Amino acid sequence: LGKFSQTCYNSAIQGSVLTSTCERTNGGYNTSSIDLNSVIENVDGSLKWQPSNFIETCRNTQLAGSSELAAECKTRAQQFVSTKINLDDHIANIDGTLKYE
Repeated sequence: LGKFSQTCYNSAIQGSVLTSTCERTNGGYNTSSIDLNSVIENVDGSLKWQPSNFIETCRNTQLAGSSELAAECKTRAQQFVSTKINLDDHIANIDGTLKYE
């Protein structure tokens, strides 16, 4: 499931939009963008795979490592702490286009 990093490169993240170049099934490269906001939520300090507009309570979203997304999110105590989530869990590349599964 996911692992789009196996056939995509030059991946970049801006705000909540994931943008990357992925290989097409019949050869060639395709470039597309998708909003991770509809699938990531903040649970008492940690980002989880569930919709809730996490960026509304999180800031400084950036690309960490090859497939890890690191950001800072508010805990129930109103303090920003370090949080991370594995994009490889559900973000996959289908025919050169990114699609959550």
